[PDB]
Amino acid sequence: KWTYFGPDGENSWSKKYPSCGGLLQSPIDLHSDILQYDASLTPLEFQGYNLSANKQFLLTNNGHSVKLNLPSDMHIQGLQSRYSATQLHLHWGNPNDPHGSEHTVSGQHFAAELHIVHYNSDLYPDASTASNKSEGLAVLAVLIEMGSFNPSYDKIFSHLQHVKYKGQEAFVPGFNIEELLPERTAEYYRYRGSLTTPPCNPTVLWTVFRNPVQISQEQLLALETALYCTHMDDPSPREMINNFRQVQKFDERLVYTSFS
Amino acid sequence: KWTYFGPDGENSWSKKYPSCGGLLQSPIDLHSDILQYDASLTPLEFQGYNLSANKQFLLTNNGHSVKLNLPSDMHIQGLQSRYSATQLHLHWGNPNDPHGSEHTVSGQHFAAELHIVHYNSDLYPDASTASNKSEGLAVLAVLIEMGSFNPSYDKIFSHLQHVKYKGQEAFVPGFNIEELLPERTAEYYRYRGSLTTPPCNPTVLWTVFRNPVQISQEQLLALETALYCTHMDDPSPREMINNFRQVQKFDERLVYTSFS
Ligand SMILES: COC(=O)CCCNC(=O)c1cc(S(N)(=O)=O)c(Cl)cc1SC1CCCCC1
Ligand SMILES: COC(=O)CCCNC(=O)c1cc(S(N)(=O)=O)c(Cl)cc1SC1CCCCC1
Ligand SMILES: [Zn+2]
Ligand SMILES: [Zn+2]
Repeated sequence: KWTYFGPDGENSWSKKYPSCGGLLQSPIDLHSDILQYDASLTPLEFQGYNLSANKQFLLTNNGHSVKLNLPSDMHIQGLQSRYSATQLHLHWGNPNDPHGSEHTVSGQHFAAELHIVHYNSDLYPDASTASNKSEGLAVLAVLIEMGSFNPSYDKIFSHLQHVKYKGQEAFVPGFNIEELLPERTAEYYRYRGSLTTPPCNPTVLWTVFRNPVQISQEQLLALETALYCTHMDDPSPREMINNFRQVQKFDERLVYTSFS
Repeated sequence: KWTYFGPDGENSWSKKYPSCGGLLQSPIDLHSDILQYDASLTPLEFQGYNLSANKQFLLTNNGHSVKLNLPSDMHIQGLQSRYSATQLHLHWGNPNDPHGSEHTVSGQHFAAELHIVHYNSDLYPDASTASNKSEGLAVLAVLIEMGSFNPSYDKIFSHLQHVKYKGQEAFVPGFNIEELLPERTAEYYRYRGSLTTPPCNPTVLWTVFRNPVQISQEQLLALETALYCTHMDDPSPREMINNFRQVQKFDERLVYTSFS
């Protein structure tokens, strides 16, 4: 149906998913010429992010990414509407070219990128209904670079063995999702954009934190090598690598920054 | 019909031009992880590039770029077949964002890009026939940065006001096309890719010179303000700006370098 490689790749998404060729597409290059300081961009509060260690949360390989389901009582405070969590997932490159972030900064890819997807729960009953509606979604984006081992990211990565193939599922004990966020979360880029995957609805309020997090070389290699896009019994297995969209044109538009 | 902006822009080309969603697409980002030095990449020789100043060559606005028709006596010596010139054209950005090269280097756009299109004249009777055939085309790409006034590029730019609208044609006296090339032409990037416009046939042997040339801010502003994608009488005129494709996924390709 859709892929990041070959005939069903990103240049063909618009055939079945017309919004992928429409307005307000993400991701984009965040570069000095288009940044504008906005003193109105106050710090977000992360509420209910400390997930009950007594709850288990579904981890899925959906053939596009690895996705952790999140509970709706987890939310962002600070925007006009409350935005409630639905899921998080990641984007990455491959061991030969370990630069698979979606957003770039001054033309540079980061190793990987985490998305924590939220929906406008003040206006909409669920993320599906919100996804194609005004003010529907808000995503927190964390840029990931290689560095020190990260025990918080290992709370997800330690389970990748159990979701190797498309359709496979595992359970993750609740942990503090705020541990996945970088230093100085008050420092971020903000713009109106889209889902970076089909159906590419232009309904996302993007918050890209200024500061990256670090995971070890072994953690990054595990993420790049652990998963397949294909079902376990597929006779032509496809490694899940390079699951990021190319940057989109962004002309006559600003990205607002919470930092000078 | 196709454009670089809005509904008929590059994310939609594959709807009408299936190769635009196929493999081996251009342009690409030239970055260290995908470069490989290849000592077999010997210097190209540019034969019959010194066009007589007493002859004249047809400049055309084709609604996508400004193109100069070249004589088939003009050719590249050094490849495994003779490649004869057919045309040169450019890609550029806009007055407020003069960063419209197609290829990028470590994620940075240059101001503009020159393409000198050649076809395999050993095998094919013309460029159109060569264009959908194995080994059919060879393009020389020159990266253009904002710098000093360039008298050689001005031999083209001085005629822009005669080809303002789609379908307009003007004659340019011959000059030495080698003057459009940079210093140290022996140093280049080489890879297999495609037309960067529809129909995006994956039939181009790319040579991108390592070193950029300079043209002035005033030359870029002329190029960025002179031309229209539309006919002179079109009631919905469209400025010919930002006529570059976004960089493409590598699809496991390497880029070979003639320089270590
Ligand atoms: C058939 O496959 C799909 O439509 C979506 C699959 C993968 N996409 C997501 O998981 C996804 C990604 C983003 S991103 N990369 O922009 O942060 C976002 Cl914002 C949302 C979703 S899932 C969303 C899709 C529409 C219905 C609600 C759930
Ligand atoms: C839908 O087709 C067109 O009208 C093409 C118009 C613009 N494209 C080109 O002129 C063109 C561009 C490149 S690039 N930007 O990759 O260097 C190349 Cl390699 C070839 C062509 S035109 C093609 C036409 C067939 C004979 C000559 C080559
Ligand atoms: Zn995402
Ligand atoms: Zn071109």
